[PDB]
Amino acid sequence: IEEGKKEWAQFAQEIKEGKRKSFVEHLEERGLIHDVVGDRDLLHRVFTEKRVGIYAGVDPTAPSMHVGHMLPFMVLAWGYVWGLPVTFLLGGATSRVGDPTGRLKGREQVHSSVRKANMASMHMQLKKLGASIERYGEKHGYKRQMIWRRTLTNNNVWWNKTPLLEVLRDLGAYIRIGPMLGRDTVKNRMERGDGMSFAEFTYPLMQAWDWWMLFKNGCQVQVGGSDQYGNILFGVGAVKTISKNTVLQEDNNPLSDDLDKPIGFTTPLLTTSNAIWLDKDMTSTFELYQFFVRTPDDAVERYLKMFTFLPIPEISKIMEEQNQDPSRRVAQHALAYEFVELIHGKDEADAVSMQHRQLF
Amino acid sequence: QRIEEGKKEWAQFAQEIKEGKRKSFVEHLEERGLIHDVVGDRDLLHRVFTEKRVGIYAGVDPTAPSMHVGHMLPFMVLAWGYVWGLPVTFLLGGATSHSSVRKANMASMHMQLKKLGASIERYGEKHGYKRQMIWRRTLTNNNVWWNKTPLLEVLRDLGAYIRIGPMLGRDTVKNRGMSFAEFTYPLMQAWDWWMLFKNGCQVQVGGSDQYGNILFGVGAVKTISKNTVLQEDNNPLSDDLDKPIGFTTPLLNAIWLDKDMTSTFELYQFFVRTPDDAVERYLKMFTFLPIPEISKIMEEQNQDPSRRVAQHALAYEFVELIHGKDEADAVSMQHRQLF
Ligand SMILES: N[C@@H](Cc1ccc(O)cc1)C(=O)O
Repeated sequence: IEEGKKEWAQFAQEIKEGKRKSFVEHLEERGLIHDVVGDRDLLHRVFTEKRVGIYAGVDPTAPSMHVGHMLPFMVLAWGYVWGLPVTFLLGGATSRVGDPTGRLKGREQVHSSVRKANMASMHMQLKKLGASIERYGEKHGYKRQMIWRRTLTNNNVWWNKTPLLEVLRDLGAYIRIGPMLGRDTVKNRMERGDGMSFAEFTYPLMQAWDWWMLFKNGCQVQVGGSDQYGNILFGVGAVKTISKNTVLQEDNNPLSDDLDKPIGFTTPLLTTSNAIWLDKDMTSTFELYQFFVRTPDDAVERYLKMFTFLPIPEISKIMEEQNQDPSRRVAQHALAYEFVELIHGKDEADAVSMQHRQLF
Repeated sequence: QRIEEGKKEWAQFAQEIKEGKRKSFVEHLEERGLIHDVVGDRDLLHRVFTEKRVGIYAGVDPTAPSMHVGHMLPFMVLAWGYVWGLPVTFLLGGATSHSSVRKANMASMHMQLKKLGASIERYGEKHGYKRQMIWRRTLTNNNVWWNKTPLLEVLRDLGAYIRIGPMLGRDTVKNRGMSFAEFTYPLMQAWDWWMLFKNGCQVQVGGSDQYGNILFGVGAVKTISKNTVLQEDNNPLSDDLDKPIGFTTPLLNAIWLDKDMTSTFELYQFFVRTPDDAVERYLKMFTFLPIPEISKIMEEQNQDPSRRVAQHALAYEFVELIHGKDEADAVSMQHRQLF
C-alpha cells in the first residue's frame, strides 16, 4: 500500500525526466484519446502525479456488448495492467431512463423481464472480460501485482434507494436549467420537434451522480465514447459542485488543487467503409475473426494500436511487412488473432486463424 | 361495517339531491361563495360529490411560522367538508419547502394546523354539527414519503411521461434563470397528490393562484395512475367520476392566526373594519352561520350599518373559530368597552 505511493512517485520523476511515459502519453501513442474533457496537460499531470481511479459506463440495452463498445474498455484494460484502479460501471438503473445523446426519438419501453435478462447477461460478460484482460495482459508481459485493482459495479446499488430529495438538495439546487437547454442534444430535439421527456432531461444528472458516487472512493477520471463528451463535461462541473456543497463533512471538499478536480476524456469514433457481438453465441469466433481481417489497409495500423496490447515496435515490424504486400493481410491477421484471443481465448484464436487460412 | 353503512347514507343523500330536496357539497359551497374556478367541469364536480364521499385536501408550504387570513378559504372548505362527513386532509409541504429556520417554521405550522383541526371540530359543535364515527380529518407532512421516495420511482411513473416543452411554457417558468430543483417542483406537487389520491383524496382545493398547479396535477395524476407498474395501484380512470379534479377559492401587513403575532384583539379589529359592501359575503365565507341567520343579521345591518352589527358578528365568529369562545367573548367586550 505504502510502497505503491513510493513506486508511483518514482515513476513520476522518471516521466518528467523523459525516461518513462505517463498513462496519457501512453494512450496517445495507442491512439486511444480523441478529446480531453478539460485540459490535456492537466490530465497528463494528474496521471503522472497520482495513481487515480478511472471508470467507464455501459447501459445494458442488449444481452451483449459489441465491438463498438470496446475502446473505452481498452483504456481500462491498459489502466488495469498499469496498476491504476479501474471500474466498470453497469448502468442497470440509468438504462431504464435511456441516454438521449445522439438520438432524436426516444427509446422504446422494453419489458421488465427483458431488461433484467440483458442486465444479467452483460454483468456476466463484463466479469468475463475482466478476467480475460488479466490473462491477455499476462501474455504480453504484464504480471499482476497486489496493488492492481479492477471493479465491476451496478449503479442500481444506489439508484434503487437514492431519494429524489437527496439529489435535488446536493446537486439539483445548484444546476441551472438554462445551460442544460443549450446543449446540442437537447437543442436538436427541440428544434427538430422530436420532443423530450423529463426523465431524459434528468439523465445527465444521473450520470453525474454516478461519477460522484465513484469519485468519493478515488475515481477521479471518467472515460467514454466520442459521443459522451457532453455528459462527461456536465459531469465534471456537477461533481465539483456536489463536493463543494455537500452537507456531509466526511465527503465535503472544495477541490482547490487542480490535481484533485474531476476530469475525463473520450475515445475515437469507429467508422465503416449489423453489430459485431462479443458473445460467442451471437457472433461466432470465426465471424469476429472475419470482421477484423476485413479491416481496410489504411485503418489496420491504427486498429492494431487501439485494439491490442502489441508493442509499438512489433506493430512497426508488422507494418513493414504489410506495406511490402498488403494482399497477404499480415497486419489484419495479427489484429484479428490478438482481439479474438483477448475476447475468446488462445484456443479459439488458434482454431479460427488456422481455419481461415486453410479456407481463404 | 361502518364503511358499508356510510356508503348507504351517502346513497340516500344522492337520491335526495337529484330530487332537489338536498344540496350537494358543491352547491353548498357555491351558496357560501367559496368556489372561484373549477379545474375541470363544475357539473362533474357536482356529480362526483353527489355520488361519492370523496376525499379532499389542501396544501400549505411552511414559509412562515404561522398562516394568516389570506390562507383560510381553502381551509374553510375543508372545515365544511369535515362536518359534512367528507374525509379531509391538510398537507404540510415540509420536504418541498437557513435550515434551522425552516425546521422551526415547519414545527410551528404543524402545531397550528393540529390546533386548527381541533378548533374546526369545536366550532362545528357550536353550530350543531356533531362528530360521527365516519368523520375523518388528517394532517400529513409530505416528508413522510419524500424522505425515502427514490428518484428512479418518480422518473418511471411520472417523469417518463412528462414533456419538458410544455413545462417550459408554463407562465411562471417562461418569464425567467431557474435551478433544476425549482424546475422539478411541479412534479413533486403532482406526486404529493398521487400519494393522497391512492388513499381516496380525489379532490384538491387551493387559493385562486393555484389554478395552474392544480391543472398540472390533474393531468399528472391521470398519467401516473394509468401507467404505474404496480397493478395494485394501476387504474385507467375510465369513469369521469373517478378522475382527479379540483377547484380554487376566491381572491380576497398580514393578519396572522398566531396570537403572539396578531393579538386576538387585532384579529377582531381587522374583521370589524370589513367594508359594508363586503361583510355579507365574508359572513358566508368565513363562518358557519346559517344563511337564514345571516339574512336576519344583514337586514338589521341594513337598518343602520354604522352600528356594524354584521361586522361584529363576523369578527366574533372568526375569532371563536381560531382562538375559542372565551377569547371571542373577551375581545368583543374589550372592543365595546373601548369603542
Ligand atoms: N451514458 C453512457 C453510459 C454510462 C452510464 C452511466 C455512467 O455513470 C456513465 C456512462 C452511454 O449510454 O454510453
